[PDB]
Amino acid sequence: LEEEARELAEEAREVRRRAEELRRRAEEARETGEASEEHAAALLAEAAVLELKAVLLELEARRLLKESGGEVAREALELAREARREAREALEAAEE
Amino acid sequence: LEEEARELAEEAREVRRRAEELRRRAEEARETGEASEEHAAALLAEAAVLELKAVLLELEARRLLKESGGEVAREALELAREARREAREALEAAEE
Repeated sequence: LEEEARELAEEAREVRRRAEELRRRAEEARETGEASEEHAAALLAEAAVLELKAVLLELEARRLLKESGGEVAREALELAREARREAREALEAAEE
Repeated sequence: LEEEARELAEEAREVRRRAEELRRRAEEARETGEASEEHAAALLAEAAVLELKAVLLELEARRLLKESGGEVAREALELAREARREAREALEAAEE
């Protein structure tokens, strides 16, 4: 089970960093004012999907914490939550 | 100055993720014995360097917080500490 939590955590690290990248692209986009509707909607789309992946990873970590209850499942839950939060920020930054 | 903290933050996100990639490689290698002495010493060297980079970004964040106790500078210091900590885990894993 600790190996399942390790794959959950590492997958969360991936979606966090990718949300971090998308958020930066969206923040630079609002400050630049580049109203490339294709680019604005593409970032919005990939940020929305990244969030749904983060929510799925989140609830899967909750399930892996119902069972067991170890620190490795606990850390995998925080990393999923952070990824969810970074994705919601990339979301709201893409709306503008 | 708030743009400087954004750059110090984004740089800390890169160092964090790279420490996450290095650490996973070292744990996977410590678990098995596949790591050659070249590779084991290579992961350690880039992790040690990555650690020093994370200490420099941390201290630069402590300076930025000293100059202005802004929330943007605060989160950048948190991200640098996180990168520092992830780098140190990559160090200890590469020792084995």
